[PDB]
Amino acid sequence: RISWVGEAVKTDGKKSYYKKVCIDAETLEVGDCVSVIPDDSSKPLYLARVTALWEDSSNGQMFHAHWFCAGTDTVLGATSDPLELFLVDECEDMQLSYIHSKVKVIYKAPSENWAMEGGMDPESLLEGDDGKTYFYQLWYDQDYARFESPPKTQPTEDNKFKFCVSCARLAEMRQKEIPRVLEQLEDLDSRVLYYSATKNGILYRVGDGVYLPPEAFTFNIKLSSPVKRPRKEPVDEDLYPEHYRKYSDYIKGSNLDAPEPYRIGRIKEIFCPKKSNGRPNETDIKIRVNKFYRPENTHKSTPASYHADINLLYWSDEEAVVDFKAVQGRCTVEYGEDLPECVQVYSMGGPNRFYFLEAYNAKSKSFEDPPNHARSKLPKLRTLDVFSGCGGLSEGFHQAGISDTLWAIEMWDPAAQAFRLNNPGSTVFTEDCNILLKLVMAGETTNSRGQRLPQKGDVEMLCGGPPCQGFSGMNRFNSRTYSKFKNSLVVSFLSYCDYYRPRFFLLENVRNFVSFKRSMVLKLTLRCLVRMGYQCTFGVLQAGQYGVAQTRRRAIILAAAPGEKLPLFPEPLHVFAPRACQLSVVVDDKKFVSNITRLSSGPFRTITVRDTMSDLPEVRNGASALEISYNGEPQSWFQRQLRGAQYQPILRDHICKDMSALVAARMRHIPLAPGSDWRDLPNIEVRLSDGTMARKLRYTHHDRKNGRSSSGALRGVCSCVEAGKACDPAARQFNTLIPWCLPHTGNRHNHWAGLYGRLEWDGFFSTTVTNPEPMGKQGRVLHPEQHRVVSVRECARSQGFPDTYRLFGNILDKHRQVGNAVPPPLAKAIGLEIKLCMLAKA
DNA sequence: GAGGCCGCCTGC
DNA sequence: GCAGGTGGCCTC
Ligand SMILES: CCc1c(C#N)c(S[C@@H](C(N)=O)c2ccccc2)nc(N2CCC(N)CC2)c1C#N
Ligand SMILES: [Zn+2]
Ligand SMILES: [Zn+2]
Repeated sequence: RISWVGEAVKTDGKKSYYKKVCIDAETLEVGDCVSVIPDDSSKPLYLARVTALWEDSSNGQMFHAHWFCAGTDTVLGATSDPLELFLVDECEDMQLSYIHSKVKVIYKAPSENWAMEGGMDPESLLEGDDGKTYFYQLWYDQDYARFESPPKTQPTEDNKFKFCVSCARLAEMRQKEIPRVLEQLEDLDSRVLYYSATKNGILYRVGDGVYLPPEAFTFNIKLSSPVKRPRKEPVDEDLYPEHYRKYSDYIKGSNLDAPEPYRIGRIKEIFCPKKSNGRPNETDIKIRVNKFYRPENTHKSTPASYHADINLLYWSDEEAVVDFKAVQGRCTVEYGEDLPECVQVYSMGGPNRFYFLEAYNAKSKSFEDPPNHARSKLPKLRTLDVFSGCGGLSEGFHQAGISDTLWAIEMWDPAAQAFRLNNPGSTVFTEDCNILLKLVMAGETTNSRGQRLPQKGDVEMLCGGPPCQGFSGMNRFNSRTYSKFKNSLVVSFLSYCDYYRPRFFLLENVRNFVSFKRSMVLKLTLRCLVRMGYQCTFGVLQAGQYGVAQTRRRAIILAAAPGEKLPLFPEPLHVFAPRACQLSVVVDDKKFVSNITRLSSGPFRTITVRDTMSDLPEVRNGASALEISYNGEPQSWFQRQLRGAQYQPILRDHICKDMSALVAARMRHIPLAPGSDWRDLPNIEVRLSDGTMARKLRYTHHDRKNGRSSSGALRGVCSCVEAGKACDPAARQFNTLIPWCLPHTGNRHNHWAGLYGRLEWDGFFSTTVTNPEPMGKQGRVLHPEQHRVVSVRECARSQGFPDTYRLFGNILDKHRQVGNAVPPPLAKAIGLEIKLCMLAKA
């Protein structure tokens, strides 16, 4: 019933291989695809390509199965084409008895004309199926949710009869995962030194720079012990009655829990211990490095980093021995005086670049010169930016050097004007993108303004952030919400992608884009891209990890045309508060992460509010002067970068809103200490600038949950503080310095922590929003010391805008332009990944 | 036009 | 229970 076809081609040990076999009516050669029934008959069939056939002398006839992955098993889930399979690196040997049948599985290769085949309607993108036999077009990575073009690994001349792409690639992966040694330098008594070694695909030579975790070594400088603030001192509970609502010690925006950045070492010796016979123990690779001092690591503590470049190091003669496995990555560390180009052109010329000028001696606590033994393009993509705003994303991409935004669609006119101001020679459309795409599809050349419409082939990269009004909830889709989504700007954007078929595609959105409607918006977006034939993936980035003093998690969908390389997500550059760095995403109770490997540390120190705005001159509440004096040079590396090279005699848009007299009193009665907000307000009468009065907040009801003051006073300001009693309108009080509504509903809003909250110089911004309001959602918008709301220029700094980036409109328009924008440092990191792909194209 | 006011859901 | 994430709507 099961019989071989011929004699054996190769017999090794207990196995004997054959090329063709016969099962009960059928003949199978290596290369055919088959089906296998799981032990659970309710689960669907498994499908695999046979890669080898043989017989084991103690178990019987065997074959090697390289499994396919059903589309429902990918992140696409139920939205997958019911007949679409995906190549995966999964395989196993299995008895031929498990084979159920032979199935036809076709490879649907994109045509040479793929770029012109777009134009299918949203319904055909969302729900259209292929309508043929089993087919695959893409390889799938399950831990990163990456759909990519199938690998082109070639078969051996000695291992062709039994070759398996999956086995070959898994062996490649393991062999690059294990660290090895290379050209052997010199034999010593106790160890043997090498000139080079390799780890995770990176080549480390003697003299290269290594990233190490902060635990890898310590410095000879005594890390002088700071003092955590003693227990919260008791305050006058009748003067600051709401202070009791600060029983949590957690400070929003604080960097007290932010990790330390990497240690930087220079490889002095790569070496292995010798076995007693003299041969090296090459499974135990050690390295000897010279400790580099960051400025903040010298006897001058943290303040030494306020002015220094973020990549400035101090050479030292201290040394350390660590395990090679501890190396977190390679980096360049150059002596500045020997550098061919200037220090700025160097630092801006590539990743992981550090330089040193002086040398640090901890024993002497002095800076001297380092010993002598310490010495030794391509065309931009034409880009269409949909829902551009003032152009933060386009600016970041331009800074990466990959894009010229030739076309932008922005319906809000002041943001369109700002994008024009910053991007002359780009065509900015203010029409509905649906109207534009329909005009293009109808054969139109120009819009009603005379502007030339982008045609197929003009658009080489497509990026944008589409709003998600109507379906931004978590509840499941119904008919109404699904219709609103099918007629949505997200789907319109995908239609743009399908029509123009650019080389690269980026959808940016709020973090929760990945969870909307039980992750259905995400799943349908990926489904559309796959239906177009794109390679694609998704992930969540934290903008603060790329060089801004702000927590801003954004969702990122990346797509790359067939023939391209699918970009990686950018590795974090700066350490950041870990609680602001939850980037994982759960889809159908499966956890996906990105390719990011820097989880606990990083190469650059975190950017603080001090780095962001310590150089801006003091202004009053309601500052309106559009052009003022900086009153001095930039102070931090970040300020030098954003102010730029050419000297700027004018500081622009350092204006603030003119909050009312009551709000101004409140603000100037918020303490300057970190973590201060409305709960530290005093309960006093105060006369306002308009001569009116602000009265005490009187406590009129017993909150049995929160109790009473140390003086015995009540803590409720309304009858609703009782069990089921409703709001007595007479209990509402007006023109109180302590706003009445915050104690009124604070028990169910985490005591409205952060409202009327000050920023911290050592800390970061909460998410920069379109209109900073101290009693709104994100109400931590007060200046660290000045009695005002954060300014437009300060918000721009928190978003990482260059100071020369022109805005447009009134102050609320400009706040909104800044708030809506993608932080250019984040956009630039993504763009550099895209550039990697552009450079590494076959 | 600007300020007071403040639900519902999720991950832990 | 705590922290985070989403602005909009009466009202004068
Ligand atoms: C934290 C303060 C707050 C916010 C905020 N940020 C909202 S955003 C909500 C809406 N406003 O529609 C919305 C939902 C979906 C999309 C866009 C906006 N909503 C709040 N609620 C007050 C009573 C209102 N009827 C609605 C619920 C509160 C509070 N407190
Ligand atoms: Zn295999
Ligand atoms: Zn009430």
